Amino acid sequence: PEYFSAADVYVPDEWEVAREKITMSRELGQGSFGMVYEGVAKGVVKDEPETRVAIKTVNEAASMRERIEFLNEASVMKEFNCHHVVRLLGVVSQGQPTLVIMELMTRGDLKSYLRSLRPAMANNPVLAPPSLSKMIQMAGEIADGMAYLNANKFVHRDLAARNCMVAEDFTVKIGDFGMTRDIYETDYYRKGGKGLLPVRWMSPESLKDGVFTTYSDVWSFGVVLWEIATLAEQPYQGLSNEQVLRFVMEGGLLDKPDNCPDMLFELMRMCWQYNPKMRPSFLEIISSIKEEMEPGFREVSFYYSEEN
Repeated sequence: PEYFSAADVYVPDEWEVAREKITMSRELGQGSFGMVYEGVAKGVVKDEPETRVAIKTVNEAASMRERIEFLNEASVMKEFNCHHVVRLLGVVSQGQPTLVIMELMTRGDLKSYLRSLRPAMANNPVLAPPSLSKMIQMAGEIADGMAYLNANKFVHRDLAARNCMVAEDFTVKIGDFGMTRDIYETDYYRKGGKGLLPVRWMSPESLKDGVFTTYSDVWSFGVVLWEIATLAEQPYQGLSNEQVLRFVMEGGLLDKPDNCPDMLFELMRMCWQYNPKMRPSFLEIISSIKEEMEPGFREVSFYYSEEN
């Protein structure tokens, strides 16, 4: 809705947390709306006196409209309950700065995580790249979070490794808004001279017609798999953003990464079917690899839940 829309207001509800129950520990990095911190919050998790959390803030210099948009975005997550999607824990809409309390993902974003693995292997011959089993586990976790979102009628539009997060126990989850690292702004292009678009992750139809659907999210998922298999190299390395636009719309595809397991590349190719409807749904993707997932997946996934 644009012509007739919701008002720019935020009504405090059960998600409101008293600032007295929060403490700031240290800075994590600049987010889209403002500095993000790591901290502690009391009474946000059942049977847990205190919880380590991520705290997103809104720059004190932002307009009231921007503070409202911030809260608006957080509110969308109030209805989410998926192990593979970073969880909203609370909101502080009174006083300054405005804050959103989120589940802490101690290992950061997946792109940064993947890139940090290369130098470690280069320094110790004992280490080897992530096994097929580990890559499949990540694939299923990401696919599960996306299947959950799609089931609730939501599309991502910017699915990429930089927007997936890694937990303390290495579980990968779909990240929350305004967390993309500043250094990855280079992953976006002013297509046609308009807004910033993640062209190297976009489907042919998104590039050509400007439409995004669950089908296009699946296309991006394919690119995320490619990122996992390449330890986050830049897709279409030898092409400028403009060249990528043409290459992909004309049916071009990313090359199979070196040493990439056959089954992983085959999944990529299915995610990159030119015709959107020919791509598998996230549920179909999971069904094709569920036998290779960790036993614990059956217990925490949306896939095996009663909601599916």
